[PDB]
Amino acid sequence: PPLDLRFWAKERGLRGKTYPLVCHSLDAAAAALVLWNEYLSPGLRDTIASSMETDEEHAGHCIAFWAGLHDIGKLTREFQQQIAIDLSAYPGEELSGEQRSHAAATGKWLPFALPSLGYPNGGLVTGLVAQMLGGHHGTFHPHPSFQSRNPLAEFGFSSPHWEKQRHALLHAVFDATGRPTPPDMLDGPTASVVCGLVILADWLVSQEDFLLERLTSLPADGSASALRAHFETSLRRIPSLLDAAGLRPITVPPATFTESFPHLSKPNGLQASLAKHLPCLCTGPGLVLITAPMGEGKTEAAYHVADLLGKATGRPGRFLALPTMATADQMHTRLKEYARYRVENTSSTLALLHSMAWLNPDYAPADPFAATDWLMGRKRGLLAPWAVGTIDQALMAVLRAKHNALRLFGLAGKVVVVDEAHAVDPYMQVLLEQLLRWLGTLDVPVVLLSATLHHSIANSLVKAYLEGARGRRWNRSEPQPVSEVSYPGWLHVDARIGKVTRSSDVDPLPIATTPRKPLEVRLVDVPVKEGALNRSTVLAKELTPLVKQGGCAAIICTTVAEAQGVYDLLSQWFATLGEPDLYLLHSRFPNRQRTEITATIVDLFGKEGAQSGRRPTRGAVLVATQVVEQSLDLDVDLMISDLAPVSLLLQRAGRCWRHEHLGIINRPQWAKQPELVVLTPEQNAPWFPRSWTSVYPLALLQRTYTLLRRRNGAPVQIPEDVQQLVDDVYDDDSLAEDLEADMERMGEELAQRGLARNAVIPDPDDAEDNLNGLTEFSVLATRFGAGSVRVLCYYVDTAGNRWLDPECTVEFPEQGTGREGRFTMADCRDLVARTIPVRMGPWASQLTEDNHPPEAWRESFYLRDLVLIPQRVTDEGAVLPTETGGREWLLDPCKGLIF
DNA sequence: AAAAAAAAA
Ligand SMILES: Nc1ncnc2c1ncn2[C@@H]1O[C@H](COP(=O)(O)OP(=O)(O)OP(=O)(O)O)[C@@H](O)[C@H]1O
Ligand SMILES: [Fe+3]
Ligand SMILES: [Fe+3]
Repeated sequence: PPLDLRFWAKERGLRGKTYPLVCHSLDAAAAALVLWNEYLSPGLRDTIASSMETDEEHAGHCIAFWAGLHDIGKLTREFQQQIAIDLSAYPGEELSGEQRSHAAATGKWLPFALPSLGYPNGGLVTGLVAQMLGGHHGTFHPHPSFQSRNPLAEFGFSSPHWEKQRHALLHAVFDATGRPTPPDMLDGPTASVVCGLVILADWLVSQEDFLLERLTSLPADGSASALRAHFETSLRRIPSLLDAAGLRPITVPPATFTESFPHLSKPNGLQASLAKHLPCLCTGPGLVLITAPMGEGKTEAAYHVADLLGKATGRPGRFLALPTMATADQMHTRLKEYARYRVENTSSTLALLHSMAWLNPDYAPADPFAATDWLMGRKRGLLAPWAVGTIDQALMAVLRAKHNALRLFGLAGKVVVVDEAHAVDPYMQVLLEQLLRWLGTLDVPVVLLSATLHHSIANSLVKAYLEGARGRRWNRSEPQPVSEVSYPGWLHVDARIGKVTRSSDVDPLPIATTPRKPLEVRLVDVPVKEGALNRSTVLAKELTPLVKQGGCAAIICTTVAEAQGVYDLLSQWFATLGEPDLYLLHSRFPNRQRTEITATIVDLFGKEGAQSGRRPTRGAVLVATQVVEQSLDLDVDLMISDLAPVSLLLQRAGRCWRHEHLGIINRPQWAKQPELVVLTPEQNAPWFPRSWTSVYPLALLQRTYTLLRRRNGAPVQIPEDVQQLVDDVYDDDSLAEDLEADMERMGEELAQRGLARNAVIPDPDDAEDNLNGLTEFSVLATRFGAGSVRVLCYYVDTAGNRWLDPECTVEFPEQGTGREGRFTMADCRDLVARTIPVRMGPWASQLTEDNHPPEAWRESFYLRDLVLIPQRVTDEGAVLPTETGGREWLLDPCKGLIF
C-alpha cells in the first residue's frame, strides 16, 4: 500500500514542524550502514558476520535493515497522538492505558512480522533480533510471552489499517537496504554489540542540525523511489556526521620497537624479550599478562604489545585503563604524543574518560586527536577511536544499567589495556573477570600490566579470559591455567586453543631490570597510650640523624588524624630548633591545595629535583597517609611506615632510593642502606589499634607482621624476593594464629566478591539467547564501600552573610557568570577546586537545610550534590570549629579538614 | 578511623 508520511517520529525542537517516521527510520538505516563500513574495526565486522555465519556486505545490510526498524514501535496510536494529528482514516486501536515505551512495542510487534520476510517463526534469530531492537534505548525487555494463537492481537496490534502501515513501513526499509535475507545464526553477545551499533546510529541522526537540514527536502510521498532518493541523500550525509564527532579510526602503521620509539635510546631487558618473542605468538586474538616493578617501561612495552594485537585482530581502537583520574590524566598525554609521533600525515579524537574530564581545560573544548563536543557526551566516551580513562569507565560495561551495550560496542573494536591490575580489590576483581570474560568471547585482544600480583588473582584473570573465549566456564577437575607468576616476567594466552605460553618457555635470560640494593626492613616496637601509638619517643630517635646532617625522610601513617598528630608533633619539634622542612599530605585537602603540595613534593624529592639540584641539602621530612602509594615520582633516603599488608608496604617502600641508580644523588652519611622502618605496637595473638583494624583486616596485619619476624631483620632482595612475599602472606596458613580473626577476613572477602556477582551482567553462555538479563535490576557501584561525598566549606559572619574565604571578602556565588547567570565549566572548575572529598559515615544522615546548596546550583551536574560545611567566623575574625551533622568541623590551613 | 571513582535522542 502507499505508505502515508503523516506518521511522525520527531516533534521536539523543529519549530512546529514534524519529521516523518519513515525518514527517521531510513536515516537510521543509512547511518547504521555507513557505520558498518567506515567506523567499525575490520576485525570487529568479521567477528559479527562470522557469528551470524555470513559475508560482510550481507552482514552489514541485515544490520542496516534492523537498525531502521528500531523505532517501528512509534507506529501505535498511543505514541502518535501525543502531538496534533488527523488520524480519521485509521479507526480502531484505541488507547489501552498501558503506556508502552515505543521501544518495548518494537520488541513486541517485530517477532510476528519478521517471518513475513523470511525469518524463522520462533527462531532464536527472530528472538534476539527483536529483543535487541526493543532495547534500543538502553533497557532490554523480556521475550514476549503469550497464550493465544494470534499474539499480534494479544499485544495490541489489532487494526487492519494501522497494521498495513506498520507493514508498509516494514517493507519500505526492507526494499531500501536491499531486501537482505535472514542470517542463520546470531547469539547474545554478538547481538548486544549489534545493539550498540544501532544505538550510536539512532543518536547520530537525532541531532537538530542534521534533522533541520533534512527537513527542507522531505520526499513528497511514499513512493519506493521518493524514498530511495531520501535513503540515498542520507547515505551521503552521514560520513560528515562521523567527522564532526571525531569518530574516524586512528590507524598506526606496523613498526618495530625501535622504530615506534625512536626517542628511547636503549630497550629494556623486558622490552627486548617482548619485542622479539611476541610477533610469532600473536597469531590472533589473545591476552598478554605482563608483570614487573616500578619504572620498568611497561607502558612503552604496552603500546607495542597493543599494536601487534592490533594487526592480529583487525582492531586499531585503543582503551587504556587506569586506577585513578590522576594516572589517567598523565597517561592521556603519554599516548597523545605517541600518536602524533606515529600517525602517518595523510579527524579522529583521543578521549579522556573519568568524572572530572570537563574540569581539565587542556582536554575539554571551549588539532588532530583533539576532543570534540559530541564525544564529550554522557555515555559516549568509550566510542572514541582511541581513548584513555579510569578502569571504572569500562567495568560500567558489565554492571547492569542502561546503555551497557553501547559501552560494550565501544570496547569491542579496540585493543584494551589495563595497567596496575594489582591495584584492584576483591570487589573490582569480580567485575573485571566478567569484563575479561565478555571481551574474551568477543575477539578483543587484551593486555594486563602489573607490579607484583598474587597468583590466585592472575590465574582467575586469565581463566576468565579463556572461559569467555571458548564458551564454557571452568571445571573443578580442569587443570588451572596458572600455578606460578614470575616477577618480572610475561605470559601470553591464545584464543584458538587456549595455550598459556609463559616467558620461561620461549626464552631463558632471565628478564633484565634495574639492579638495586636489597631493602632493609626493621620492625620497631612502639609504646601504646589509650589504644593508639604514641610515637614521640621513637621519632626523636630515628629522625635525629636527619636534623643533624640533613636528608630526605618520609613518614607514613595508617590514618588521617594520625598523620595530623605526627605533623603537630614534628612541627613543635622544629619550633625549638628553631632554625628542617616539613610537609603534610593526605586525602582531606581542597583539590586546589592538594595539587600544589604534591607539586612541591615531586619537585624536591623527585627525579627532576636531583637532575636540577633542587633537592634540599638541609633535612626534609614528609608525613603521609596511603596517598603515597599512588603515582608519586618520589625518592627518599629514609622511610618509616606503620604496618600494612606486605603488598602495600613493598610499594610504600618502592620510593626509597627509587633513582639511586642514576647516581645523581649524594646521600647523607647516616643514610647507609635503603631502609624501611616499620612501626608496630608493643604487646602484652598479635594486636593492633582499632584504627588499623578499621582500614586493614586484623588478620592481614597479623600475618604480615609474622611474615617479617620470620626473617629477623634480614633484608629483602629486589626484584627477587618480592613475589614470594606477596604470594606467601595469603597462602601460608601458619602465619594465622588468631583463627576467629582470620576467618573474619575470609568472610569479609566473600561479602565483597558476593555483592559484585549481584551487580554484574550474565556470563555470556547464559546470555546466549536472552539479552534481558543484561539491564535488569530492582545506582550500582564500580567500587565496594560507602563512598565519598564532596564538601565545600563556606564561611559565615554573624550577620551572617556567607563567604568563600575566612577573610569574608569573596561573596558566596548565588549565581554563575555564563549567560543568564548559568554556571559554566569554567565556573564549576573554579568552584570544584575548593571542595574536599569526605568519606561517608553517619554524619551525612544528619544534614540540615543550610548544608544543602542554593537552588541555582541544583541545575548543575558538578555542583548539584555538594554538601556545604559552615565554619563560623567571629567578629574579631577567627575560624571556630563548627557543628555540622553531629560532629565538629574545622578546615585548618596547614592540616586540612578536621572532624 | 584509607584511598580511590562515580539528558540524551
Ligand atoms: N629503556 C628504558 N629504560 C628505563 N626507562 C625508560 C626507558 N625508556 C624510557 N624510559 C622511561 O622510564 C619511565 C618508565 O615508566 P613507565 O611510563 O613505563 O611506567 P612504569 O613505572 O614502567 O610502569 P607504570 O606504567 O605502572 O608506571 C618512562 O618515563 C619512560 O619515559
Ligand atoms: Fe527510540
Ligand atoms: Fe529513533
